[PDB]
Amino acid sequence: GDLINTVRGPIPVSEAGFTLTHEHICGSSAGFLRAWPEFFGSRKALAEKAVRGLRHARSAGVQTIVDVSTFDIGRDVRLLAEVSRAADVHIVAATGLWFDPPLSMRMRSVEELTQFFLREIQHGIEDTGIRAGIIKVATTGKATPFQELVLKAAARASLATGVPVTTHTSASQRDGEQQAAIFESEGLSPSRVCIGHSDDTDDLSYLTGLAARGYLVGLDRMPYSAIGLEGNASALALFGTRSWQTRALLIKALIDRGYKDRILVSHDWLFGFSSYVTNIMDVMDRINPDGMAFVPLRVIPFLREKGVPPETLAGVTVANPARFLSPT
Ligand SMILES: [Co+2]
Ligand SMILES: [Co+2]
Ligand SMILES: [F-]
Repeated sequence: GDLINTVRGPIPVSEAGFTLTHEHICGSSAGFLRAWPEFFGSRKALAEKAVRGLRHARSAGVQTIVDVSTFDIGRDVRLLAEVSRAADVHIVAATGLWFDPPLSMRMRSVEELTQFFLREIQHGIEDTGIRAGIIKVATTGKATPFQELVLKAAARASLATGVPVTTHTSASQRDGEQQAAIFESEGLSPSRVCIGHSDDTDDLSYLTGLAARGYLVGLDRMPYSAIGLEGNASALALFGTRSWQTRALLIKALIDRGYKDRILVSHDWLFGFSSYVTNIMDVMDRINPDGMAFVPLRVIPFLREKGVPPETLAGVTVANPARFLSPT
């Protein structure tokens, strides 16, 4: 009877089922959806699009997503609850800080940040009573001084609550190694940590080094590719030039090296996106019309056809998220 908190309340761990561990309803900024909803057409249009997309994922077998939007990604837990209910897909919300914190966060101490993360896990987000079930943190290269405090505060909040920590990295810069060192300096167990965007690199020395230490490896950008769009500089910079099959081969590469229990798979998809160039959501929807159904529709069959046993795929998509999310 282990439980996880969702935007609709507590659920049994065993009901999470097929879980995408790094997703977003909307990638935005604090206050932005409230102040400028017309950027997304309207709030109603954004919610309707998210409901359609989540229903499509559900039809393809997805039962839960972890929306890793923090305060500074503009997380709107009321929107999450509305779309979760309408689409019948569980959504786990996040606390933490990504790489766009405002001054009122950047000026805070490790102790103050710990209190904020604990508020969102133990009390509730804003005035809603909805509790976060994961802590999201970020570096983009070597940690800034402030990011070091964020990572330490995340470790402290995790140790106090059992909730896991998940990260954004610049994978080509091997950020996960420094992240791990900071977390371990606070006594955090690697089994509570997912080093994300790890499919942005093919450096298996880096990835197996983390997996060997007990970290979860987040292969979470499966549909990201600018192949065919190389003349679009903004798409090229965000999506890269590696195909989805190349990204998916990393799942098999880690399985083949003994690390099936250390893999989490996701898309890093969204239904609105205001923190990048205007039009980016349209580019993305053309790349991947299947949205959050892409992993079950394309990635899982690709792996099965390469010989990965169904039981292993179920372990990656069901058992690993359940172990990760269960407070421990
Ligand atoms: Co990220
Ligand atoms: Co993300
Ligand atoms: F992301």
